[PDB]
Amino acid sequence: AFRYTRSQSFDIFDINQKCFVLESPTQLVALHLQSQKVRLNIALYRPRGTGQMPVALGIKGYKLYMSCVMSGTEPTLQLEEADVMRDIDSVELTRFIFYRLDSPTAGTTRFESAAFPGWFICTSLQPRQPVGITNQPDQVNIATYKLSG
Repeated sequence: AFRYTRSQSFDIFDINQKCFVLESPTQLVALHLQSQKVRLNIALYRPRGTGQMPVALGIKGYKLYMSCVMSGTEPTLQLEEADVMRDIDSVELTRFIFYRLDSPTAGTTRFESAAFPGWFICTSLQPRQPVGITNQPDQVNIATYKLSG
């Protein structure tokens, strides 16, 4: 279903200027720096014939990737010490795949889970909380980011 084409590093902030920081291998938080700002190593993929650009999201320098998985009976965002996958050819591996959705005019971006369509990478309105996923993006959370390579 997806083949690795390349990786590229990006700076990232959410729409309220919170950036990501890695507090442990299991906790990524969004806060105002004003400590270690995280860059994403975004692996981009090509499909073949819910979004426009399939990517994996690496926490640069830490060899960790974002994945969406069921935990209990609820979708959950998590970080996995997972290898760079050349071929995403199983439902299982699609957990790592997000659609990067860019707004042409505004240059903002959202990330929708491929494994959990309708689910979006989000931050709390409050700082110092973990990043998460939601099926109500930008509704009492922020699911909107600004990226720069």
